Amino acid sequence: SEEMNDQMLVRRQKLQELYDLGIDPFGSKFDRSGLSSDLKEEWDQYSKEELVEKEADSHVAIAGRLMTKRGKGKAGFAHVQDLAGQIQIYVRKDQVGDDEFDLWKNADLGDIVGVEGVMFKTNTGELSVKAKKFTLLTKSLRPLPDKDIEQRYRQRYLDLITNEDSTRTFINRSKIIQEMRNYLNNKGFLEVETPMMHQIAGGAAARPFVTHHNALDATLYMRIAIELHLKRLIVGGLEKVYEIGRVFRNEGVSTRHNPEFTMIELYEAYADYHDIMDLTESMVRHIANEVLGSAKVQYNGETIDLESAWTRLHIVDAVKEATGVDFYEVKSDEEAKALAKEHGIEIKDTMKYGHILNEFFEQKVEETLIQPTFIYGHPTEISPLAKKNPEDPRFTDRFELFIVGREHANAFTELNDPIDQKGRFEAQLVEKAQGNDEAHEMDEDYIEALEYGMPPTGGLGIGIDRLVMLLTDSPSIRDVLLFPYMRQ
Amino acid sequence: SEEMNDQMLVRRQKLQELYDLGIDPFGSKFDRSGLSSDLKEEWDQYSKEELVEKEADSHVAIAGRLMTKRGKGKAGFAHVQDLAGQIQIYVRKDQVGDDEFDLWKNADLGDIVGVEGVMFKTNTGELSVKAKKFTLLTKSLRPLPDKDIEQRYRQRYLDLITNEDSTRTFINRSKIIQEMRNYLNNKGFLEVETPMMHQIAGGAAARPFVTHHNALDATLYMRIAIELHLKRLIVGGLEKVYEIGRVFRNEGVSTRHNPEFTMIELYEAYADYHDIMDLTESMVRHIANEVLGSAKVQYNGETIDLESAWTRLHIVDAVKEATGVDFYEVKSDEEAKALAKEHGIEIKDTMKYGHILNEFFEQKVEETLIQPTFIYGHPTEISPLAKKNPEDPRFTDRFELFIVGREHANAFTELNDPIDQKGRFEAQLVEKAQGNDEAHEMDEDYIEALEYGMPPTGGLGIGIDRLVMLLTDSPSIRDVLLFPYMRQ
Ligand SMILES: N[C@@H](CCCC[NH3+])C(=O)O
Ligand SMILES: N[C@@H](CCCC[NH3+])C(=O)O
Repeated sequence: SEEMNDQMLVRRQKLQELYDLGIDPFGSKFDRSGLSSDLKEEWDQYSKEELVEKEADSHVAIAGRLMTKRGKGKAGFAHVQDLAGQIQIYVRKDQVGDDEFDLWKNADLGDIVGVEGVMFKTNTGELSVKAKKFTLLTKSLRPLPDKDIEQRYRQRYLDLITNEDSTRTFINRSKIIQEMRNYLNNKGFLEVETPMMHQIAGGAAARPFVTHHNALDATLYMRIAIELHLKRLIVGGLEKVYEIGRVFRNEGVSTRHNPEFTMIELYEAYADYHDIMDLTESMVRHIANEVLGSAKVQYNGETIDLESAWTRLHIVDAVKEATGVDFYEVKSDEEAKALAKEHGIEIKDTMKYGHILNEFFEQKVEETLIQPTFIYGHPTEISPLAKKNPEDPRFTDRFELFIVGREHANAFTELNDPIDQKGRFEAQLVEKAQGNDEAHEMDEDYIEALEYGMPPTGGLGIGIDRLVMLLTDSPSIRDVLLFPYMRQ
Repeated sequence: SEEMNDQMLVRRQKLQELYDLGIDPFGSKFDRSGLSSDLKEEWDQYSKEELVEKEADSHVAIAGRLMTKRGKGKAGFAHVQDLAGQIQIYVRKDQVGDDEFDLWKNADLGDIVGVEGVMFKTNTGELSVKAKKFTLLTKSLRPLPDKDIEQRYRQRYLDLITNEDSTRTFINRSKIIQEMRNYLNNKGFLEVETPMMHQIAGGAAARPFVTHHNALDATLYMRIAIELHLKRLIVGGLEKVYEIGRVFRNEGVSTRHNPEFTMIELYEAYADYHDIMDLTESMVRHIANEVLGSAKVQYNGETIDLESAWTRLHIVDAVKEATGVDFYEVKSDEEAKALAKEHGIEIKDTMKYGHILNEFFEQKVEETLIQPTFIYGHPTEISPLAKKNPEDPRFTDRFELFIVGREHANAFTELNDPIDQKGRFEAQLVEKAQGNDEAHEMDEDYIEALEYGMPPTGGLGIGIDRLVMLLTDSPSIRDVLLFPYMRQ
């Protein structure tokens, strides 16, 4: 724009003027007595007349961004924004002196300023700081935008200045994650760090990001999951371990998806998937109560009840409820393919009984699960790391947590049998050769670890970003990431 | 080996025998009353005779790995290892019954077992569990190795079972990191997450790992630092932010280096590098006192004194002390190159005054800094993101922390001037074109962020793995990583 270029030229002139006046226009350190909220908590109780008597005791020092400005004469007003919010400042020439009032006149919207002064109230009752000393801490060379929908994601720093609701989401994200640590640390779980660069990327059904080590001439994959390294630590005897960190998945383009995202994975020796259900339900309920004050949370104008007991439903029973098809009584792959055609379930011809049952669930059931629901009993074909159910080997002791129509957690009784696990890994190569590009690879070192003996173990994975979305009432993953991935 | 293959065949026979006996040889969930240390804390005070009277009150349930075994008759002993340590078990046929004693006979070293029983002591005074119920929880198909130096790194799970000192290092690593969070959270710092996949990898002098997004046909770089995204949050008004996470550097091969490692980066608005010195010194001293009980720590048989005041030394004065060369009085690049030849300092012909001063420091001084030393005043040529010193523009307001002869932290008064920062970025392209492959790229979005106005800011980066090495008395980075990078 022509107007935008003229504003930036004026700001460059004003920068040079500050150099001519003999100050550092990008500032030195600045001591502060408090934030705007501390000033309001301590002084807003008192009236205009009471504050005049307390001027000897109300000396403060604040700093922040100039958001409003008025007064072309010898007295002027402005709103200064810091982390907590805004506070009005009052700058008189007869208070700050001639040299500092030239800096006040130079100052424009967006500049960082420091103010030392005393508290007072205007005739309208607005708590303000009467400046005794004014400091221009940083000259901004570019003005803020006033009144592009993608700018808040591409330039998050502008969103954090202009939108207070955005800042609250990220503060609550930090509290949610820290409350998860505190909960698990109090129960005896050890936080660990495992490699993000894997020789073989396993632990999930997803396409990896590939990279190259130059000095070694070696191919490395960014991790798609934290699973396989954490189960090695269970073989090593650590018993209770977890890890909160980034995973990377090279999947298709979507507003619902991000190439990198934060996961917690957790493993407890001598537990099963029912113990993990209890832990997941208790932990999420606890985090909601501590951060929000209630486990009944609003999501898109609807009350999601995490306080009351969460529903537990077998995937076969969920599909039967929705479609009338009872997959217990389906006896072959051909019968499943026939039923898939009848009920309009999009499938691939390579799919079997278990794959098709899952498509019934994903296409007809999944989205209806608004209240927190543990869907369990996932078929063996889609569950390569989960132990089989003893009473019915078609299904595994696995669950997925569904809230607001989407997956929030994945968990199972772990497969500690290295013979079966070798067999699962072999069957995933059959799928990979015939057109399933996001299938499990052959990790020989992992099988070797299981052969030394892994105890019976319960494992859990929670998508942290989706949990944060739920508890902050955010419609998209781009609202809970500070710098979400944007095209170009 | 032939013997190793025979052992594994015997274990497969024993696995099949357990299936024939009608148990699950890979186990179900197992409730425990405590760890071996809880049993010792509660019961080891009492004598053999006192424990017999308390058998009604001393029912316990434990589980762990079978590490020793003796007794071929109807009574046998074994040591069971859990997270805390080992406890002896005593299994009699007349206590557990015939069916469970067959499982005891089947059990071999490395198997996971569950024992429910009562406390007692042997004639030698060893606290033990007299088994009332024995459970074989997992059959191990491969025996542990007895009495290859790289096996502890390649197979960490074996090291954690056999070496108790290794387990303590990783528990203390977790405490060190959590104590850092607690310290910073109490001072008002916000923990955040920023992208690990960058469009342009900046924030340090290092070669990046390159990768490709398939669905978008876009090139992405794994982050070499956390710096540039965190300073955007300071522009956004968050004031106090930090991030503990992985960075990735595609550098040469070494035992001292790992391709991925953990960093904390921290940024405080309205602070300078002297405030960051105070913070770094206070924080590290605090973490040492809380985790170890003292800030005087042993490293390779030598007392490193973090309790007393840390030394502060200008890089020019450090070089003058070591070599006699005063770089304040060196007036040109040719004089610096001449002095470099005289004192045997390996340099490149493209290097200037500042580059050469640093080589003097790295080759003659660095390794001698055993006690904690803030080296400051780094020259502008090697400090592209640091603000210049006002009194002497040759040097920046930067420091590096040196302990036990190596770098532990990097910090500076941040360059919030977008005109100068553009100029630094332009001068790094001059170095990149003439043979400096680990130089800074041209981030236009970052410059645009600074133009909206960044306040005066102090920034800090600490290598977490090196800090953990110091405080755990570990000689190599591979000793403080659970799964360090190994060739092949
Ligand atoms: N690796 C799983 C999470 C853990 C599942 C239970 N072991 C995932 O990415 O979905
Ligand atoms: N990006 C720096 C750490 C922060 C330096 C101070 N801003 C590094 O990797 O060394």
